Amino acid sequence: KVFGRCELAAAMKRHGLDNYRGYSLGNWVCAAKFESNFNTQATNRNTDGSTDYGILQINSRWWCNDGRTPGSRNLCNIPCSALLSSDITASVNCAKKIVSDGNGMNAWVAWRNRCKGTDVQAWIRGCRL
Ligand code: NA
Repeated sequence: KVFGRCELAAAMKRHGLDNYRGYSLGNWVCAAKFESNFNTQATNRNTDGSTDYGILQINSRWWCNDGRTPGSRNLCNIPCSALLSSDITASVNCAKKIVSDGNGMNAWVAWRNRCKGTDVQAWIRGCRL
């Protein structure tokens, strides 16, 4: 599924992502925009042989099982395929553990380089929430 900006804002809020670990809804929408372009089925292979999955490009090295990432953990206890669902619940649950891991949203390199310190409220601007 390819979410609309305000539609994804609403979905993230309904799953309690807004202000989770102190990150405003804008931060999550901006991260999604530049990780997946709001596409739930986005997959990207890393040079290390891990793969990133879904709206928030969660990596098979630590967080999900894809059966082809040697030496890897599955700390969200889910197949990486569940992160490609049109229902964002599995992605949200697992992003909650990632952003709790110690480095906050710096875990998403695209968030650090493209959203951190920017006017992230523009991402939820005009959205009925
Ligand atoms: Na894994």
